[PDB]
Amino acid sequence: SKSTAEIRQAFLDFFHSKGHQVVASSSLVPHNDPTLLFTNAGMNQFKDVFLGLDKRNYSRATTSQRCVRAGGKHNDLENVGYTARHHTFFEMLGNFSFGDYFKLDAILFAWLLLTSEKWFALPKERLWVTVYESDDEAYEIWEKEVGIPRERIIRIGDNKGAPYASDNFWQMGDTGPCGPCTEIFYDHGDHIWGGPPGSPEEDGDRYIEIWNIVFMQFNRQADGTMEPLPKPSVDTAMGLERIAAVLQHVNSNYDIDLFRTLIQAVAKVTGATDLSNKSLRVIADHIRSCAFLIADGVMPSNENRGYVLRRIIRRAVRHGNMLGAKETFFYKLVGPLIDVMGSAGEDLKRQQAQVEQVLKTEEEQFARTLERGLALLDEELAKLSGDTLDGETAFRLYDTYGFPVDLTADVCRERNIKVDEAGFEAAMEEQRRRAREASGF
Ligand SMILES: C[C@H](N)C(=O)NS(=O)(=O)OC[C@H]1O[C@@H](n2cnc3c(N)ncnc32)[C@H](O)[C@@H]1O
Repeated sequence: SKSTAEIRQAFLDFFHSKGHQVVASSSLVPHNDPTLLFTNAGMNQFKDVFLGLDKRNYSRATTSQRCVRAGGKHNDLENVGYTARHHTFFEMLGNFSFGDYFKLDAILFAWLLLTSEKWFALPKERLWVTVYESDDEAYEIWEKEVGIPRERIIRIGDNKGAPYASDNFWQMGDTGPCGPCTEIFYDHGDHIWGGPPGSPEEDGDRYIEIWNIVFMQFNRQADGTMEPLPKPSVDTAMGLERIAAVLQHVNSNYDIDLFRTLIQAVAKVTGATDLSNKSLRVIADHIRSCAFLIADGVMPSNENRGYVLRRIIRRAVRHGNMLGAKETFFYKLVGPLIDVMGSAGEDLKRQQAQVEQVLKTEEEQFARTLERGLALLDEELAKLSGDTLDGETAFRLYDTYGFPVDLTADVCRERNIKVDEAGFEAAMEEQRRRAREASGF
């Protein structure tokens, strides 16, 4: 089968042959978008093009964009290790139309690449599509132009409990370009639990969302109002790891060539032997987000972007502790990561030494309190009455041991214990009041 690198290149070659300008991945950190924590989509760097504020010499483009979804509008951190399809760091294979082609040709391009004998040649019968309920045009295209049997065309409304809150209406964030979308799903088979989109078991890993095609129509405002974009446009993204799983005839993203090699490296540095352990997958994912974030300029801190990075690093180190790592290990994964990322890791390779030192320093710093904090958490859980850890304890782990509350919740989750978030926040607010009282005016 094709490697992840070959699949990335094949996608770009396809759209290039269809007249799309190949544009390099942007950084994970925007310089000119205050509404954006980390790059969470291929379209981010073209946001102003969609808004009609920026013009390019090309009207159609294709990228393989590195994305991190660990905060803001799109945050999958808590899904990592619990599904076979969610990462913090991942690549979007995208094509874009800036007032060029629209609905029909976007769908045809995607179907052709996916199903043509000349290209990816996926079995058509295992492909399902969803459309926004009101998008009669998209429904007709799949049914009559493409020829998907009606039983595999699913209409999805505002299933998230609010106007425009839908799996088939994509939004960059609370503000920004948005519009109705159509998604392509692949059925991995009855050996995997799950039902098709729209069904009660849709959240299973059986029917995987591979490719989302957005018909950009509006610019959302802070108040929630939709203002029409100057030109209806197209924003698409196929998950590289997810299509790689399909093409390499495996079911989990973590079973693709990239992750198989990376997980082996994690086992090597932690001393783990059970290659099926959940923590190995978590660490493999976390090194990708952490290493690339540092390469793109993020430094660990206790505020904003730096704190999200610190939280992910420390959670990764914690998982290494559960696997029984005897020494500093996380920074040792930068090399192996560069080795599996191909051309998509060039920015990381350029700064390998710097990234390694940052991760080494951060792990050593956290090691000063990690085992001691875990010992306290064990002590408190052993005598805990009920299914919820008190907020005072979560706060003490935060204040004394530097345990972010989500790191503490992560450990407790593994033992079917919840954390009193309201209690933690109350404790944090009490401390802020003490600081204000002591500092004065
Ligand atoms: C196209 C639109 N701008 C967009 O971002 N759509 S999307 O949110 O659905 O993401 C595009 C694709 O990336 C993949 N993807 C999204 N989140 C992911 C995650 N947390 N981990 C791995 N892949 C993800 C899925 O294949 C998804 O269809």
